[PDB]
Amino acid sequence: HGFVQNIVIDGKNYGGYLVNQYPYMSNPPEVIAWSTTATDLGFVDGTGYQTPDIICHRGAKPGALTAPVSPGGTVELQWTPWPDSHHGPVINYLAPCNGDCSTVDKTQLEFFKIAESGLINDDNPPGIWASDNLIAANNSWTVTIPTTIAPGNYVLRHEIIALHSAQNQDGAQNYPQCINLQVTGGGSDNPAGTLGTALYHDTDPGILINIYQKLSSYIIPGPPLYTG
Ligand SMILES: *[C@@H]1O[C@H](CO)[C@@H](O)[C@H](O)[C@H]1NC(C)=O
Ligand SMILES: O=C(CO)CO
Ligand SMILES: [Cl-]
Ligand SMILES: [Cl-]
Ligand SMILES: [Cu+2]
Repeated sequence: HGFVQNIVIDGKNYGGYLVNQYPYMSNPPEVIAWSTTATDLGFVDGTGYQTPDIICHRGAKPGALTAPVSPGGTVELQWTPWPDSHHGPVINYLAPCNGDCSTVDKTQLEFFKIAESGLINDDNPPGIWASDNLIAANNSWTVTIPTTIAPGNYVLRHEIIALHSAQNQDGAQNYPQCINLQVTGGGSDNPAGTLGTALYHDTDPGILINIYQKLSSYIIPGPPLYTG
């Protein structure tokens, strides 16, 4: 359980969608982060992978604001403290807005994977995962926006999948957090995109999995990494 509380770009903080404060207001502020209804700080499980909730979390609506990123620039997402028990991959996707991200129909977004990290070491099962790397970085993740993609407005969909209950059907816990970016630079690629509702299925080999046994490999879920 947790959420993204802050985003660092170009030497400043963009405040996140503080899901334990803003939902409790009739007049919340404008941010780059999407609003959600996930006030339990929880997850979308396999029962929701083909509902709109998987796209940018439960009841999500676009952020009003969009943050500019320098060409090949970094986006640092700062989480609430991630529990060590919640072992799993950290995955990052972009989808183009083809206009202002604030007015997009989330159900039409087509995501391409720009980064993935999974099982890092398995010397002592359940081992050390991308989520443990995030904890070791003081609950921060660094995303480099590719230089080879077409610039424009994009949704960044940044996600932890916790696997501590993933040996039973619909036990994996997805934690997607979306923010609006203005990608800048000289790139041209328009990568093949996947609908949010086709990213994951509740029987995928990296989703329905017992992490407590020795693993020889881990197949990171979702469509193939874009490498440009
Ligand atoms: C994170 O930073 C704090 C100090 O602000 C430090 O005490 C702590 O050990 C750091 N955590 C890790 C895992 O490096
Ligand atoms: O999430 C869990 C308890 O915190 C296990 O399913
Ligand atoms: Cl609730
Ligand atoms: Cl922690
Ligand atoms: Cu949790």
